[PDB]
Amino acid sequence: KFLVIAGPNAIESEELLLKVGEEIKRLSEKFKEVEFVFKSSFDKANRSSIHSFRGHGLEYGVKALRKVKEEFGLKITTDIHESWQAEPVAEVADIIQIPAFLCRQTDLLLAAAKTGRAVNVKKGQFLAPWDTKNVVEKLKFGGAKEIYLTERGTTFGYNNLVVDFRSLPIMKQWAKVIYDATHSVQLPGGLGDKSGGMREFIFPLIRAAVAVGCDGVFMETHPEPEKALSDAPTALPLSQLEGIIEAILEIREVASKYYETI
Amino acid sequence: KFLVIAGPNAIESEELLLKVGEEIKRLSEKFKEVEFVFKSSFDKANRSSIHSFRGHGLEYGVKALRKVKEEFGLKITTDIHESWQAEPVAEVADIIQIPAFLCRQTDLLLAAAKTGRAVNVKKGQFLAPWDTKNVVEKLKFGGAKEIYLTERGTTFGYNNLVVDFRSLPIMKQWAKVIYDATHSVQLPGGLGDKSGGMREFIFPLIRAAVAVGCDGVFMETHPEPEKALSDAPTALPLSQLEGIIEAILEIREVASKYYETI
Amino acid sequence: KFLVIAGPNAIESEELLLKVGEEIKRLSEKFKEVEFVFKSSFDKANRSSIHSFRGHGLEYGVKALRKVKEEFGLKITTDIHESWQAEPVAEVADIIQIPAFLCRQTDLLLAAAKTGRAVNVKKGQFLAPWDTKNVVEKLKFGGAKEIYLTERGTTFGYNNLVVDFRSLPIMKQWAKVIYDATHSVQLPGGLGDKSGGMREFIFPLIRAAVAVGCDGVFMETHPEPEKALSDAPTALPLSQLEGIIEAILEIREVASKYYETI
Amino acid sequence: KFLVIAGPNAIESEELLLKVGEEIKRLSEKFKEVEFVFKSSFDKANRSSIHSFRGHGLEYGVKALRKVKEEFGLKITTDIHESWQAEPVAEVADIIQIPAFLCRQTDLLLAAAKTGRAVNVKKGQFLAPWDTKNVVEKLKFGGAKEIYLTERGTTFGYNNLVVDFRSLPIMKQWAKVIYDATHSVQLPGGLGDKSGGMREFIFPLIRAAVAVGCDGVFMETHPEPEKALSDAPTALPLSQLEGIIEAILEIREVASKYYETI
Ligand SMILES: O=C(O)[C@@](O)(C[C@@H](O)[C@@H](O)[C@H](O)[C@H](O)COP(=O)(O)O)OP(=O)(O)O
Ligand SMILES: O=P(O)(O)OC[C@@H](O)[C@@H](O)[C@H](O)CO
Ligand SMILES: O=P(O)(O)OC[C@@H](O)[C@@H](O)[C@H](O)CO
Ligand SMILES: O=P(O)(O)OC[C@@H](O)[C@@H](O)[C@H](O)CO
Repeated sequence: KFLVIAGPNAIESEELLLKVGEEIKRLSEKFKEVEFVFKSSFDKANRSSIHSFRGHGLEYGVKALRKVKEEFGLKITTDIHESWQAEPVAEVADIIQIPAFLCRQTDLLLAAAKTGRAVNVKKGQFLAPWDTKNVVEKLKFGGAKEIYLTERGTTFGYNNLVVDFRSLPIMKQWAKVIYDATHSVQLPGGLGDKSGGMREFIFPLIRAAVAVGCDGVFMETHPEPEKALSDAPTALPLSQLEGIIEAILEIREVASKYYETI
Repeated sequence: KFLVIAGPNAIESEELLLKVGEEIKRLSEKFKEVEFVFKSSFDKANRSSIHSFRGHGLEYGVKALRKVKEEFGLKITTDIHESWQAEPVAEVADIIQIPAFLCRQTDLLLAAAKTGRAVNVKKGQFLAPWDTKNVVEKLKFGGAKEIYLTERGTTFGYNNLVVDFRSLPIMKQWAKVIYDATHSVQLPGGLGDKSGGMREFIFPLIRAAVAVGCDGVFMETHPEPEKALSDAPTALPLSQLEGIIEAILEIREVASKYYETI
Repeated sequence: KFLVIAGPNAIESEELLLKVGEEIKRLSEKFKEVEFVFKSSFDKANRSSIHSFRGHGLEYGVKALRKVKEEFGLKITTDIHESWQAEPVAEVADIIQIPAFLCRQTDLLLAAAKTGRAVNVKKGQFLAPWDTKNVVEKLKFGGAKEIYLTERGTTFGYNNLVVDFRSLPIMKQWAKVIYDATHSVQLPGGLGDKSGGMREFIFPLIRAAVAVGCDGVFMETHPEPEKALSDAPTALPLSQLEGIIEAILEIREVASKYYETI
Repeated sequence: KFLVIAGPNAIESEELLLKVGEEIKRLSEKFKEVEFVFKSSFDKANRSSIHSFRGHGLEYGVKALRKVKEEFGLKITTDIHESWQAEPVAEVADIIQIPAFLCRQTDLLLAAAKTGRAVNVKKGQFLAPWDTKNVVEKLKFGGAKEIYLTERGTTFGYNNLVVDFRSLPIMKQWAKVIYDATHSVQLPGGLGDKSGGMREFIFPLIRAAVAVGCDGVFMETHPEPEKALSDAPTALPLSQLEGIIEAILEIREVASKYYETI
């Protein structure tokens, strides 16, 4: 079944996680043919500015995520930034996410693989799609069995990203492919001491992704997007999720017959 | 009414245009909800090598096209390279095509617009999406009424092009958008003396194109791509043209329920 | 000896040409080691906006250029846009310049080559260094003996150019290399319907160019750049030309010892 | 006092370090106007392949570097990859280097600044020159007093980097600037499961850098480049360093007066 990874970008509070988890649960009940994974970062370790919001700590985060998992029965995913975080995070995370800037850090990859959990690596903005085969090679060597590669855009000049959709079938040769719909339209460090984003392109590019063919979509959401303490320019209003999920499934159903084999 | 512009890249010979034109004709009969337009250049005025096939002259070109037109009742389109070719080409071409490298040449556009025919400007590999606004403004000034903007990729490093699908909804603000499925996967000077390409990506990107939303697609075809006198690595096998058309109509029927409003 | 092509971007008035032509003449006598050449276009054939200055016609153009050539004795150079402007323009211009966007237009090259003059091709923003080889091959085929290739930046994302200095030592393998100091720092379409730029980086990159090794510098100047009718943001005040020219000679003096031998 | 940071890329053995160190020591004696810093990584933590050489461990590396410092009295610099490494490395390192892919990891920058040692951040291949201001701001927040920013190229298409020399003047506004002559000509993932490089452009671009104006140069060397355990296609022959350093000082002497005031 198609994978939908969604949640608020950062764990601003567990009240937030619960409110968003409530909607994700409703969506999981409505879309039985979709595997929903709740995502939220316990820490924003790569913010452009030392003044920006980071989070409330790994432990608080794991606790908030566990609360969502137990209250709504949803699978969880969160990212790690240094090797020691793999083990404590694997306690609650079904899927351990590896940040794009850190996609080549061997030890971080081996540490995630060692937990036995699934691993999803965001493709670096500096990495060519063919260069991802080696990334999968490290994770396999380390013992990983469920492996994902996420498309989140490529460096195109300064403060801008372009999505080379050719990367979807190329990467599918070595792993399941996830399309990060929110960060692919993000304009890196575009707002001075923060990054920007163009929400108007989120939906059309998602349509493109499922038309080309991928195994899932990653999309951040928030009850009040403009108020998000991280990635404000990109979060999708909670109410828009249902409509976009519906479109995804409908487009996939008519295009899947044309997806290239192997 | 979806627009499909197809045909052999260059006017290699009468037999070529006729063999393709009849296949195009047959398709125009089966897919009545589509508006077909026959394409073919009478001269490749910008090859890499001085030893590469260019054409059999403008006279032999306008003549060969008139044959396909009067024999199959198909609309016609071909590209002009210098101001003077505007009037003489317009005698057969319903749509005058402006080369990618020339999208900024004021007079060429001005001349094509005066002929009263439809103008289709290919976006330059060096042009940003929002910069097409000035291109449309010129053509209107010159009296053009039916204006098209064609997406054919953007310079991404050396000998490579990427398709920034954000350009479709951006250029649609001031003109109808066509997606060039063949040149968008072309590798500029990829072979030193001649350009290269990756046919394996033509179809997947066409699918993204229509899922995103465009008014039509541009496809170059040939009975045996391998033997094409130019763009051989990008030409689509004439026998695959039907399956592709049917695929996009199916995808378009479903995706159109979601195209944003401009 | 070292080549320095300077002058107003556009022939705004022979008054301007002569005024600048005055200062150039002066520097031409002070730097007997340098080979000066007056440059100016009679028509900006590729402006972004239909409402932007273009010039006063090829007639008034070739006219003013002669007035400067006969009164100051300086060589002249100007750019052609269509094949029919070669023969006529080749009357006053010592070196025929081929615009960047038109660097692959075969007939335009062959046209400038037949006139017997020297041809200076602006390297396309979409062209790789090694691909200029064929550009020269066309000129040699057309009868050109004195061929130049001018580095003027490469497409780096949208509305931005980057100078890949590796190009100097690569293109030098088959033609004399000139570095365009003014347009290498321009921002294409940076002002909406007008191009922008930042003159703050012109001198620094000039030093880089001579340090790396090139045969000449191309830099447009103007009495009051702020009032220029074209490429205003990239015009060097007239009073700074002397200093920059002195700097170039000193750096070339010390660095030439290391230029890689071809 | 121009900074020349040089040494073998990785600590292949304590023996290789003393061999290169003996030479760095010789150069520090011949060029007393230059400040030399010996560099070598105790771990290549971001190799493309799980099969490539990484190193002999932090303990062994710190011991190897301390032997060089003690025996030759040279300053030492090496890079770190996780926060816990800062302190032990600070025991020997005069300058703590931050890898390019990790230039935005807040905790690693803070760990390095907290040691009280100088910090040199390699500018990420995805970072715009102006984005480095926040980098410096994080370092000052962490307590760093001596800060460096190193230019090592920018992502240009796939498997290729380009040096935007406009970054030198830009970054100089916030910190001292170093030009990495070795990695700026590196070709990311170019060799499949390894990276390639164009050594032929190393010297040319170093000349450019000093011509433009920087505070120092970074150059990796090796007695037998072909046999280096990492970045082999970019290591300079140990015997060629002297000639290059001499050229640097010569070009810097003349160019220095033209350096614009920040
Ligand atoms: O030497 C030249 O005149 C010129 O640099 C051409 C240049 O003058 C024009 O391209 C000019 O920069 C352009 O027309 C400005 O466009 P606006 O966006 O309307 O400002 O030669 P190129 O072919 O390298 O661009
Ligand atoms: O501090 P800024 O520039 O907004 O950086 C945003 C990133 O932290 C953010 O995109 C993160 O990578 C994803 O959640
Ligand atoms: O000479 P090559 O590099 O093959 O390209 C020739 C061009 O005329 C051709 O690509 C044209 O632009 C498209 O049909
Ligand atoms: O050959 P590969 O494994 O790609 O290594 C690339 C290097 O740039 C990387 O290991 C590191 O930056 C070395 O200095």
